[PDB]
Amino acid sequence: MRERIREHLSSEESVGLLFSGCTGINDKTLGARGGEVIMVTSGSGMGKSTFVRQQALQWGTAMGKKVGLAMLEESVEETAEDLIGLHNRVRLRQSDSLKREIIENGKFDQWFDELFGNDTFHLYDSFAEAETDRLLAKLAYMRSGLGCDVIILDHISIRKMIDNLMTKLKGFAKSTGVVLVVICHLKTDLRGSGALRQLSDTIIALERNQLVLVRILKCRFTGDTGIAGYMEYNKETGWLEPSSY
Amino acid sequence: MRERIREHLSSEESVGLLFSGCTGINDKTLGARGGEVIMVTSGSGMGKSTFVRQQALQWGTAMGKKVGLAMLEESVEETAEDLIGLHNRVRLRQSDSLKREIIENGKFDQWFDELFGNDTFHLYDSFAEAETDRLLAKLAYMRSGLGCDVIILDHISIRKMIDNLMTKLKGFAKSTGVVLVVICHLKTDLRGSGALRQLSDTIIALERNQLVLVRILKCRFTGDTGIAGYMEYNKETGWLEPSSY
Amino acid sequence: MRERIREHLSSEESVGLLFSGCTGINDKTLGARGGEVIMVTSGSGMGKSTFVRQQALQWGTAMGKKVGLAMLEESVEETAEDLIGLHNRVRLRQSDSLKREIIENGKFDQWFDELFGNDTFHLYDSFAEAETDRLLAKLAYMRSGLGCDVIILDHISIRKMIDNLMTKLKGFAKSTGVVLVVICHLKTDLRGSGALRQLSDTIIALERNQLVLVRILKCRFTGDTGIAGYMEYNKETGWLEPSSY
Amino acid sequence: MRERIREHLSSEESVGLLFSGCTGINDKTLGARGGEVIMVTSGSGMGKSTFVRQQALQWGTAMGKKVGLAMLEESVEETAEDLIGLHNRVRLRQSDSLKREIIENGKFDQWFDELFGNDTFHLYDSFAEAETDRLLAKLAYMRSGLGCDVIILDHISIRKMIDNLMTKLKGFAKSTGVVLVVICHLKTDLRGSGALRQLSDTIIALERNQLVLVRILKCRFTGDTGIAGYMEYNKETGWLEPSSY
Amino acid sequence: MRERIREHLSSEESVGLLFSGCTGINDKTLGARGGEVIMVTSGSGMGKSTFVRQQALQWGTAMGKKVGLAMLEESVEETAEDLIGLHNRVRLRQSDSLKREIIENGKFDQWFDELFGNDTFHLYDSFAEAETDRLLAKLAYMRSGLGCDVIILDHISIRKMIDNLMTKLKGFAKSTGVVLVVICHLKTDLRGSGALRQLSDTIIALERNQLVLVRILKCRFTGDTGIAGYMEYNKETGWLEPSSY
Amino acid sequence: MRERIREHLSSEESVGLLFSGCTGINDKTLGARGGEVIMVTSGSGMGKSTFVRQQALQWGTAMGKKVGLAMLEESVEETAEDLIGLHNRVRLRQSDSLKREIIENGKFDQWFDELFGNDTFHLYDSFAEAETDRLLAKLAYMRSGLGCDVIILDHISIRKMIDNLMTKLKGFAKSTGVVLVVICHLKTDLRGSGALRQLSDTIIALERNQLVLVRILKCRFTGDTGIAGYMEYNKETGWLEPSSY
Ligand SMILES: Cc1cn([C@H]2C[C@H](O)[C@@H](COP(=O)(O)OP(=O)(O)OP(=O)(O)O)O2)c(=O)[nH]c1=O
Ligand SMILES: Cc1cn([C@H]2C[C@H](O)[C@@H](COP(=O)(O)OP(=O)(O)OP(=O)(O)O)O2)c(=O)[nH]c1=O
Ligand SMILES: Cc1cn([C@H]2C[C@H](O)[C@@H](COP(=O)(O)OP(=O)(O)OP(=O)(O)O)O2)c(=O)[nH]c1=O
Ligand SMILES: Cc1cn([C@H]2C[C@H](O)[C@@H](COP(=O)(O)OP(=O)(O)OP(=O)(O)O)O2)c(=O)[nH]c1=O
Ligand SMILES: Cc1cn([C@H]2C[C@H](O)[C@@H](COP(=O)(O)OP(=O)(O)OP(=O)(O)O)O2)c(=O)[nH]c1=O
Ligand SMILES: Cc1cn([C@H]2C[C@H](O)[C@@H](COP(=O)(O)OP(=O)(O)OP(=O)(O)O)O2)c(=O)[nH]c1=O
Repeated sequence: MRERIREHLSSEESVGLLFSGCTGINDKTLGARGGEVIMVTSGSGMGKSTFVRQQALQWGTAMGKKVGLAMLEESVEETAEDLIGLHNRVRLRQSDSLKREIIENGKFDQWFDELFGNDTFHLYDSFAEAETDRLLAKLAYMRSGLGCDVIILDHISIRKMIDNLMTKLKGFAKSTGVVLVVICHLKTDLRGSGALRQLSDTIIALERNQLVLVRILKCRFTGDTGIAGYMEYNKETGWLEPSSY
Repeated sequence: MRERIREHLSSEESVGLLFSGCTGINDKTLGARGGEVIMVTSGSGMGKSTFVRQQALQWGTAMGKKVGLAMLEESVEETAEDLIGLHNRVRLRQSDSLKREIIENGKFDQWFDELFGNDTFHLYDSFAEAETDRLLAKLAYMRSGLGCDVIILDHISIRKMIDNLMTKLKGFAKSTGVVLVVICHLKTDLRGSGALRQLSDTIIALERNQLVLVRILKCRFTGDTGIAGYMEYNKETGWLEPSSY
Repeated sequence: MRERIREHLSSEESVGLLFSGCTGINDKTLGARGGEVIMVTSGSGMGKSTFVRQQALQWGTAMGKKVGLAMLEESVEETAEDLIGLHNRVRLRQSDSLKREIIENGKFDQWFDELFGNDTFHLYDSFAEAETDRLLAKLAYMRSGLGCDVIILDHISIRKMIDNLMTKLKGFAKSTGVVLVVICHLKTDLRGSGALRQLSDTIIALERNQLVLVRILKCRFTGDTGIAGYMEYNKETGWLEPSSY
Repeated sequence: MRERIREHLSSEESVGLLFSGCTGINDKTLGARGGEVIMVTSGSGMGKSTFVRQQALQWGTAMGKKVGLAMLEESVEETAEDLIGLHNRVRLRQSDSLKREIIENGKFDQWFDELFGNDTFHLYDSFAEAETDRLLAKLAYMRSGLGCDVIILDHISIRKMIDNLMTKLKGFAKSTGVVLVVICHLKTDLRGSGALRQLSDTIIALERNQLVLVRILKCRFTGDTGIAGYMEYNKETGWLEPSSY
Repeated sequence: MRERIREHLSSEESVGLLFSGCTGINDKTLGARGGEVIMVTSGSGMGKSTFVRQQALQWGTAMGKKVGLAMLEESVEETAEDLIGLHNRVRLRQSDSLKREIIENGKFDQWFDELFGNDTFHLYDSFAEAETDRLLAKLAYMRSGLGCDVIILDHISIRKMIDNLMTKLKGFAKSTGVVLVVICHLKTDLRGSGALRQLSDTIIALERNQLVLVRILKCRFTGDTGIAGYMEYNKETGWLEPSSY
Repeated sequence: MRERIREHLSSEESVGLLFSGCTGINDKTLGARGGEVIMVTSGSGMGKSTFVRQQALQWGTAMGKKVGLAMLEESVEETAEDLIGLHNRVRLRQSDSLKREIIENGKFDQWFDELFGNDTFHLYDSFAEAETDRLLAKLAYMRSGLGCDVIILDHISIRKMIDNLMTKLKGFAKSTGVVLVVICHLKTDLRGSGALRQLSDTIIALERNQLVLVRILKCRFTGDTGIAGYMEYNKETGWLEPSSY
């Protein structure tokens, strides 16, 4: 047992992929570990995607990880546009001028390669179809075929479709060891559903004004729950910034 | 993806129909885009119609757009009287004298043609009936038949009638691409209802003394919320003017 | 529409029954129109009845209108005594001498006929009962049977009794087209209640020393709010006079 | 109505019990009428009791009225001593000599009968208890049993005790028609309380040096407010005298 | 009978193994007696294992008892890691640093012997198989072969598998006299099942925030039910502490 | 018939052995009559034995009756321990201290004689065997040989064993005239079985929290059914007390 415990002790990965922008989030969660399902939820337009996109950007950019992004709702161009702006600390969607200037400028192309030139980000859309298996098959490919370290499922809104999917999702993450982050629409802990709350390893909720409050609704590994801290959205750069609240 | 993003970038219309009279409204919203539902709300007699009528006037007059106006509460003559006065910076309803003077003067007729002579404004009333489909059918006609760029629904007060209508309205706007502005009576964000808040793309609220404060309660496209600025109602011209508050 | 607007323009009555004694009141309200409910409120003993009685006197006396007066609190003799004095610029209630002198003098009778001789004023009391319908039935009779142009309800103090009554009152005024002035006891805009503020077309508030300030809390038709002006109560004649404040 | 108004006119009592010592008080109030509650207030030691006692003396002495005096704070002997001195234009309480001289002199007894010999004054004390009903029952007896025309409640200082009492007091005065004068301690109009200000028909306030200023804070019947005049306290006779201020 | 009762009285063990960390738990239960089945239940991640592990630690450490721990879900290394940390008031699983530091430090080995050096704790895993008898045979061995005073079954979630097992478990405890604590997952009293509630001698439920509330759902021996008290989880030491709620 | 009815009237015993601790139980049942079978049922650990033991104590102690107690489940020492504690308003089983203190104290012996010194209570156990006749023979002996007035059968849980036994029990009670109280385990009226419900003359059910509610499910003699009242268990004395629910 002794030797058995020892190697067990020296082989265990407690700290996963560290989160960014929110001082305290890593304290209460110790980052994202492989095989876990992170659920990021909140009200519509409350900043779910931004937050996740930001994590994706850092992970694939600074942590040198391969990030797959599966979009159920929006298109790849939309997602790409968002990452490019984010990466360049500008909001392409808000500036008809910038979009136009950047294309003739040659900065678009320069920006495109400086981000997707490498084999780091894998964006997939067209899952418009309500079939889970079709979805799991693509996810499994992103993992195995493209070697994605992290897979972001954007998004899901609260039957078996969700129940069974959540159970399939959790199964896929646990067996492969990839980090699966799922974005779910909440229209508190109960605000979700059975499997949603149950299968998810860590649940993060963003709250706003009615500055974003980052609440850790659940973290199996750590058990440390409560509010991790606050973030301040930069309307000019589109980045969620750490706050002094 | 590259070419896919590029054309996507160069084909996207971020800035819609610009609003008028309130310095800052366009900052936080970037105007009214086609396919979106703009909700303008506030207390009764707080200036909702005036504000909307003003936007209508400029859109159809200066922006060279076709504006359809569907009145649920008041008559076409009433609406026409309002636009004519507005257009002529006078308040016809307040002056028994002006009304009388303008008719024999010949200015009425001159005013009438100089405004409705063209095929720009389309006023429709008699929707007194509480039937949605009867209403949607007329709206669809204003869009297709009369080629209206903007449709103003005046008005609605806070069931399914509103819920289902809001969902029908939003469906009609999104599929056709017309700009649908709806005026709703509020007797804050919650001050409305589910679909009311949910389906509406941009929600504008006017506040007064208890000078009008223009608050942007919600803007999906931009996410930029808060107070856009102030306006000053001209009791002599009936126009809401930009303020130096 | 053109012809439709025209006749609409030449048929609309913007200026109603003009008020008296307060320079500016007509500016911000354009008088009292038929079908509207005018609410006159203020603190107890602040001059509500006097003000209304004065308007009644002029309307029925100079404007050649038929005025019905329904008193909930006081008796007809009391009301008559007040009008007679007012009409004769003397305060009967304050002078035991005058009352006595006028009766033997023969001036009482001369005063009585010179005021009520004609079919212009209709005073009704004994509504001591808290039943609305009993009240509405009498009002409707004053309108139809006695052809009253203006009906003054004196008085009401701030449930459904008031809520439902206000809604019944407003219904009666709107459908008949009579001018209904209601006197309400306030123990600002909120100082009242839902229907009270809501159904009332124009709300006038009198303010005193803690010379009477005439504040226009609300005017649907005009929207012109604020203080209309000042009046000076004549302790010798009992008349509220226009001031030079 | 005519005959109805006439008799109404010839039966109405405008002028009540006239006040004394202050030239102008009767002008702005027309005296004390039966069924009304007169409130006399001011700072402690400002001359409230003296003023009231003086009115009592004249009413019961010259006006040939029956005056009941209910003392909550002091004793009957104290009150009697005060009236006797007042009546004899001397201050018994200030002169150990006079008190002693008057008793052996035989003037005490002569003074006692010449004042209380008759059935005009009714002094009652021992209401030390904070029970209203116990108090109302005594008051009602003074009215009915002893036929008191005027009842003076001395005193009250500013809950429901006061609120409910004021409402009970006003009820008792209105239904019986007695004149009820209440002395209240003020530690302006607001200086009192709800019912205090509300139920009281006439409110008199005495002001001094920081010669007594007599201010009429409120008079329902007349509406005539403001300062009625000035009085000059005679430190030798204890009488408040009319002034030439 | 007398002598029969006497010795009966002087031979009966009312107070069993005292619990720790929760002031009041022993009051309502009088500890854990041999032959009884203690059921500790609550929601997943609510602190069941910690609580039980803590009791185990004290029993085997301070009470000088032999504690067998049978883990159905997790491994021995995991369990050992937990006890070692607990014993050393540190959370090994949360600190990649501590784990690493402790191994080279030599503190691991020192910690290992200072806890398992003796023959006090007996950890057994690999019961992954759903066979009861295979399970009962191991338990019986832990009792007889290893002389375990207390056996902790971790864990069971709510057929006959549970029904029959619960009946086998209770049979084993009653006949041997060992103290059997079973941890069951609850997804109130009914929240369990027939045998679960029936065979269990004492049922403890932990409740948290939607500080841990310790509720005694059932205690045959004592009958004393209700909430025993509160505990406060120390996120730094991993120990559940007694509270001042 | 007359004389026949008369003596019949004057010889009939309507009121039996009165129950204790529950205000109302005697109202709806009129006590326990000889020849009747009282069934006391409820959930396990719901207080059946306590309740019955209490009745036994009072009957044999205060009513001067001879009470036989036949225990099927537990031993005589256990039963004796319970009665002694009950009799001394202490819970011997819960206090290892008291048990020990009382024995050396000499209070045990004093307690033993002061309760069983006399020939009032007859406790019999060892009926562990499932034979009815063996059981009936002992019961018959307790009646005839020991002259027991009341016999308590503790206990029975819900075939013919119960059916035939219930029929034998009822036969024994009816023919001898003893009062037979039987305690049955219920795992409403139907909650039992044929003979159980049928042969039993009076059925009492205790209900608790999911303070004990005493429900009279059946009373042949009286027919008066429903809830008799409430009792409050004293965790310190072990006595069920009458409540103020
Ligand atoms: C957090 C935040 C978001 N936003 C904007 C950016 C986007 O245009 C918009 C939505 O942000 P998202 O990140 O898309 O929010 P969401 O993912 O919760 O929304 P949905 O229900 O649509 O999936 O709001 C702000 O303008 N300010 C802010 O502080
Ligand atoms: C904003 C404003 C309005 N108004 C007047 C103009 C109109 O006669 C009246 C109502 O303005 P509207 O524009 O009709 O206000 P609304 O649409 O919120 O009202 P409703 O509940 O009746 O639909 O108020 C002013 O007088 N001053 C002002 O500053
Ligand atoms: C305005 C005014 C009123 N008054 C007097 C006239 C009346 O006797 C008395 C009340 O005037 P009212 O016109 O009766 O005042 P009101 O209608 O607000 O009162 P209520 O609560 O009793 O219904 O006040 C003055 O003496 N001076 C003034 O300046
Ligand atoms: C008015 C006045 C009163 N006084 C004296 C007479 C009395 O001894 C004393 C109080 O007069 P009071 O009439 O008792 O005054 P008050 O009723 O307001 O007082 P309290 O709070 O005690 O009830 O003051 C003067 O000496 N000079 C004056 O000018
Ligand atoms: C009670 C408590 C537990 N925890 C953590 C410690 C662990 O990592 C995690 C689970 O505690 P456990 O003791 O494992 O809870 P459990 O046994 O009820 O759970 P399961 O369903 O998984 O068998 O929660 C806290 O972080 N804070 C607390 O206050
Ligand atoms: C009624 C009651 C019982 N008890 C306890 C006393 C005993 O130790 C235990 C059982 O009471 P019993 O009187 O034995 O209950 P029962 O006869 O229905 O049970 P069984 O199925 O075991 O035959 O419960 C309380 O602690 N509180 C109470 O309020």
